[PDB]
Amino acid sequence: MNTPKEEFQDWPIVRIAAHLPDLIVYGHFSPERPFMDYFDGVLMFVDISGFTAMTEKFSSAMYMDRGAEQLVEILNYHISAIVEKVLIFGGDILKFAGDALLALWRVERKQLKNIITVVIKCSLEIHGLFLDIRVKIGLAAGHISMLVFGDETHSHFLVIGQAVDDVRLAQNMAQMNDVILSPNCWQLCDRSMIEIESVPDQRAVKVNFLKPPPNFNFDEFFTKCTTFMHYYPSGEHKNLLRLACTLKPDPELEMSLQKYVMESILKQIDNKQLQGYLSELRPVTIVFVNLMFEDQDKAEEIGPAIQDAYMHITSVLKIFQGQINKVFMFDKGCSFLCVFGFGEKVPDELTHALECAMDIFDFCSQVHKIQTVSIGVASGIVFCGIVGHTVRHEYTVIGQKVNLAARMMMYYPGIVTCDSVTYNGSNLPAYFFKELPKKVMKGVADSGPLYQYWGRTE
Amino acid sequence: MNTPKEEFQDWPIVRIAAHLPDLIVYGHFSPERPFMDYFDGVLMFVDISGFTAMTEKFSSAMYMDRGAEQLVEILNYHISAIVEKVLIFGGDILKFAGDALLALWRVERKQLKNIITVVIKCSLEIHGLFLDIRVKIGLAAGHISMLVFGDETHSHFLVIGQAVDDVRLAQNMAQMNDVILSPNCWQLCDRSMIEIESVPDQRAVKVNFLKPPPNFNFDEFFTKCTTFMHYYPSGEHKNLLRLACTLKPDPELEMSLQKYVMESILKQIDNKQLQGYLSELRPVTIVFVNLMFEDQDKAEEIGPAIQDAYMHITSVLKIFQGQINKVFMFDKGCSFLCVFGFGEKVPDELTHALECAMDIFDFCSQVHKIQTVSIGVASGIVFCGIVGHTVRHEYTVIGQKVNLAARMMMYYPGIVTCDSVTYNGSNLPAYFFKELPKKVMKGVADSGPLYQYWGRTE
Amino acid sequence: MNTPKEEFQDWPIVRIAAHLPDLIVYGHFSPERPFMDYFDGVLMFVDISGFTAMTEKFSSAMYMDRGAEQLVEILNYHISAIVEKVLIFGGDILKFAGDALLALWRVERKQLKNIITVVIKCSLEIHGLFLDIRVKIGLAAGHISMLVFGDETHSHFLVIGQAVDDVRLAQNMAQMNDVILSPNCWQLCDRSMIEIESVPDQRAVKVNFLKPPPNFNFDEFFTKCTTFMHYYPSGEHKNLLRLACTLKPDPELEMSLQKYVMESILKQIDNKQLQGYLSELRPVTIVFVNLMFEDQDKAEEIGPAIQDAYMHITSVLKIFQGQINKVFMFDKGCSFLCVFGFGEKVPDELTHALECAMDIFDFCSQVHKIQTVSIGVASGIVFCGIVGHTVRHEYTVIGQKVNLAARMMMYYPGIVTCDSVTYNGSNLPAYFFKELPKKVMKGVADSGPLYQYWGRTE
Ligand SMILES: Nc1ncnc2c1ncn2[C@@H]1O[C@H](COP(=O)(O)OP(=O)(O)OP(=O)(O)O)[C@@H](O)[C@H]1O
Ligand SMILES: Nc1ncnc2c1ncn2[C@@H]1O[C@H](COP(=O)(O)OP(=O)(O)OP(=O)(O)O)[C@@H](O)[C@H]1O
Ligand SMILES: Nc1ncnc2c1ncn2[C@@H]1O[C@H](COP(=O)(O)OP(=O)(O)OP(=O)(O)O)[C@@H](O)[C@H]1O
Ligand code: NA
Ligand code: NA
Ligand code: NA
Repeated sequence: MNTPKEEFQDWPIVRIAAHLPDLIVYGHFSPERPFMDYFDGVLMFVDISGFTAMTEKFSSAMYMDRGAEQLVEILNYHISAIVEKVLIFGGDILKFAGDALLALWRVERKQLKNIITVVIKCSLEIHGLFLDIRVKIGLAAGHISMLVFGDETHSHFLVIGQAVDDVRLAQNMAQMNDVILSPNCWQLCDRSMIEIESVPDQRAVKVNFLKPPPNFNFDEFFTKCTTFMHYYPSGEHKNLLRLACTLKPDPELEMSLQKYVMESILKQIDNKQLQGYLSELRPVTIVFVNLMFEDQDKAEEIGPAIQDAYMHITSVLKIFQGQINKVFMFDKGCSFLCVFGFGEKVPDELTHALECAMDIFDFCSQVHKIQTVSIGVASGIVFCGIVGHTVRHEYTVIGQKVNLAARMMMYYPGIVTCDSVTYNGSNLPAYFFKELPKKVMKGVADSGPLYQYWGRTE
Repeated sequence: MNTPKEEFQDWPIVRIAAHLPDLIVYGHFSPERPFMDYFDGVLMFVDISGFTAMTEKFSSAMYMDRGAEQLVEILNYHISAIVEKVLIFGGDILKFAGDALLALWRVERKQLKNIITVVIKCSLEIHGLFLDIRVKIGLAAGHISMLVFGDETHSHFLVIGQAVDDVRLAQNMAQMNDVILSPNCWQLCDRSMIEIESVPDQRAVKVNFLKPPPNFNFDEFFTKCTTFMHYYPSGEHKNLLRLACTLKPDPELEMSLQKYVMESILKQIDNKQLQGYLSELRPVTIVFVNLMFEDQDKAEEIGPAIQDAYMHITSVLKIFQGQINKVFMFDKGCSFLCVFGFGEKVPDELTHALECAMDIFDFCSQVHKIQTVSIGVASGIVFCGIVGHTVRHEYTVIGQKVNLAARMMMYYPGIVTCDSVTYNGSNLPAYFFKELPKKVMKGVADSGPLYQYWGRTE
Repeated sequence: MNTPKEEFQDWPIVRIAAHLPDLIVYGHFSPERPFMDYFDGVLMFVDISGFTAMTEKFSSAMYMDRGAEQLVEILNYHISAIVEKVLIFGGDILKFAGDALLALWRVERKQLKNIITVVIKCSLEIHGLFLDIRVKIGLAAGHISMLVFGDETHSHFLVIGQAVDDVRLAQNMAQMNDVILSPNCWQLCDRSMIEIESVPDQRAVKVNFLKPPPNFNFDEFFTKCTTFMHYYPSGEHKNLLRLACTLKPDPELEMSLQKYVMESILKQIDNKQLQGYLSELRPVTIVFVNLMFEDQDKAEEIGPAIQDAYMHITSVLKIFQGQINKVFMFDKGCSFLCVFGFGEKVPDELTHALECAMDIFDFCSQVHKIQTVSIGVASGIVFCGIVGHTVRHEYTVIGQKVNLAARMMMYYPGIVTCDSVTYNGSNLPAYFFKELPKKVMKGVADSGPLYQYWGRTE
């Protein structure tokens, strides 16, 4: 009787699960919203510095209208290699945001110290790897909360809390090529093996090297650590990067997981649209919404506020034809990265983006526990596409206007701002705006004039 | 000198042969029509009970317009596993009809007894495997005839005879989860190994278990049986589910095989249309045509009659824009499962379906050796797509209206009937119909009012 | 720590490199135009005789509108097998032209003799392999020059010189199934091992067999020869047909290589169009342009002339909507195989083809060092598609009109000619043409009337 080879089965549910972390794929939690859970772990935020500049260059004539194709290829070649190290070292990639990603090693509190060594080692191999591209890495460890918010057809998750704030702060300090530990990570780690230098005006520290003791064998130490890793591929499946590669059809699980993934991606998953059409350099409008709270580490406070704000944001995006591309905590606040055009006639798309932004601003300002709303609106050519590895990848955007909109909303809090492309392009009369003082902004060479969107009445 | 790996070659001819059994792929018989051949073998009819109800449910809002995608995924996951057992145990899958299939072990008469043991063992492993889904299995054995009918561009085949009637009868008796043997199968089998219980008002029997004797080794017994299996993958190709996976381009063979496969499937095979678009839940009209004969086990009588009727059916389907989806023998008659919309404006599609049905009814009623024509017309949302395994799969339909149309044509013989969706929707005046008595029908909870299509004149 | 399998990565750059030889992929030469380089090697020109006739037949009704699909399948099945032998024996396939190809073993001068034995052995295995299809093979050896010409967005290469003329001459002598050596190849080869017969009125010779001496082991001899093969897959990559399968993203290299490949192919590479649509039997107009030089073996003379002519050809093809499909040296001249329709309204496409041909004729006639321009214009159904192996394939055309246009331009030099389909179809008045004497042409049974395109004025 033959025992013929069974082919890898690339079911829709498996393709869907490439877009999500094990935290959701295997999570099985309540479908109620907001939902909150609490755990501990180590976080790694990995940033490839330089793709934003490359993005601009790939619009140039030398790329012969294949810029988006070339950009995504060279980006995924590099990011793929990082994704593989993360996964082989046992991490769960939570999200991609442009040319960066955030990973988690969720473990019981006693195991944090050892896993910190695993993550440090991972970081240093990543730092080793391989355009003018640098990698910066921030690490944090401690208490983490997860929030899941949404409606009956869409779900979104976030991690929240001091370790999440720390991992942002750490990454923002890294010089090109640093690996930075949050103060708490440094406090919890195996200091006898981890050799650091100090950081100016900071309690965070920079890793110089690992100095294992005489009897230390990394392979055996890792093996012990894998006792605590619920989904580490093993035994018959030890040749796989993710357990989620073995998921089987299950209509209930697929119904739940598809709610996290945008419809145009589901269309490609279902082989109803060609792959190529989602990788593009297209003119869009970014609307970057920031919500600040009295206490942004307290899920049970902020969770309902985020859900409330989400319910309105989504109804208003539907009307003005925008989408939520990504949601994450900044150091300061919960941020919604929304996109218009991914389109109407262009004075109209611009105008809608602005009216949508004002409406979200007015509504969210009144939501209980939201301290401040800030929104930045910027327009230009940005890269849109699927970034990552075959087994773990996400739709995302990269571009100078994405970063500019983020910087605006942070440096001009409490108001709606827009750049001159948006100002000049909109259908709206000039006295709906106020020309603003030029601020010097981290990461930004020249914004051109910035404006506040004051709105219809005085 | 390198000996580099030669990749699997997924030539068009191999993709075509996934849609057909070895009985045709390797058959090489005359292109004349009707063509008839005679042999012996064992038949297995496997039915997954429950997908028809799931189909209805997958239209519901919770599936978020991905019902067809989810339906086909969960269906193929299960059916694939059945297909693999059939093939590993040496069977040839002849056809898929919705969530059921029919398989054949063609062998010389002396080998029937032993192969019956193979098929029984296969059935019991299938029954073992793994929604509210049950599998029922009927088995028959004996003389089988094959008919091939068609025109210069299209070919269709059928198996005919007492073993084919028996396998239908057997399957219809199975309770959820039974494996039933036809009387003749029971008569021919190795009764010393096969432990059965009786079936009420029936000579067919139900299998309880295998009870092999002391010296029996299934692996060695199977190996002996494979001497008689012309196309069992072996030697260099023992890791393949089908020999047809190794077929090589051959324009003559491809010309002959493509005639069995519908044009929209050939378009997908040739990479001229996206895969996804053939899996759909779409409103269609089913026209289920049943031809009854004086003697439906006699190929040389019925073969010309079927060909004659086919020639007219196909010319009329062309005019009214329908297609033949599947042809099979019922216990009572040869049945053509035709589909409209897989479309025109809807009072028109409905009207055409009805006029086409009357025309086929009038013509076929006069074909020599056709005793009765019955036709059921039902309209609604049905699943359309490719069902099966990668190596063996077919386009088919599943839905409550498909089954209702089959039940109508059987419970209201000698006339054309339609359901109320078709009645109410058609462009035709009411006195073209007669409202019928409500019959209680096996498998059907509520038809709603049924009608006879009386036609234009009184 | 797992070491999971890394999948083959089918990056865009790798897909691009399937369309090009190692001579370009690994060439890294100046982007200036013309560019010329000089080397030595052995050439093999392999022609599958008979596909041109099959092409016509595959338009017939028996192929049921799947002629193009069936043609490309049966062609690639055969050509693939030839490509694999070439590559395993260490050759670099330079180009495909219809059902023929040209391969190169570039080596230092001392190694020519031994490599000639490798190529002969390759030829004889190819000749062994496997419709009414015959293979003919011509071999040459000696000095070869390479020219790269083009503009800022498009690049084309050619090989030039006496060994290139010889390999054309050799192939044209081969009887169905011969392997022919150029005089110089015969002169340079290991005559003690190579058993030949003479060719009438020719110094070229025909191979009968290899007669290795007593101690000769082909495997060990080949192994020695591979010392001189820069890109022979080896060590970890010895299971690969080409080193180019391991190419990594590199935006600069991709920018350079994509310039050789047509835009519609890049669109398919980038998954923005279905594969199937490039394989077709479509009515086109072939414009076959031949440029003759005083000395066609002298790259430094002809290189600038070709570049000059290219610059004008391409600007005129843009205006009249044609494309350059392939460029090669004939025995007599540099030939540009251009195609219109791969379309406008048909009296217009025909008319444009003709006006484009006259314009190219007028311009190129005045280019310094171009002795004669001849152009043949023929219209009909021709096969268009990607021919070759997965790892090495090219877009090309095959058909009786392609060959007729080539024969016209050779048998009617110094003028523009067209066939009667083009004549009768064009929008142009009859006195723009001259009816020509019927010449008997090698390869052509019946042209129908031929015409010179005299042009607008007398
Ligand atoms: N989806 C996204 N794609 C791209 N950028 C984003 C995205 N989401 C947020 N950003 C913002 O872009 C900024 C990038 O940080 P920074 O300006 O220091 O550049 P970088 O990360 O070193 O270089 P590059 O921008 O080339 O990656 C972050 O502050 C972040 O808030
Ligand atoms: N291509 C087809 N797709 C679906 N049903 C079909 C098809 N062809 C025929 N049928 C009819 O549907 C009927 C199914 O049998 P029955 O009503 O007992 O339901 P079942 O098979 O147990 O459950 P389910 O209908 O969910 O599979 C058969 O009588 C058969 O004649
Ligand atoms: N891209 C091309 N596709 C098809 N034919 C071409 C192409 N380019 C040139 N040709 C011409 O077609 C001719 C083929 O040679 P010939 O007429 O002797 O037929 P053959 O090669 O034996 O048979 P077949 O034409 O069936 O392959 C060559 O002279 C060549 O110049
Ligand atoms: Na970044
Ligand atoms: Na069924
Ligand atoms: Na040829």
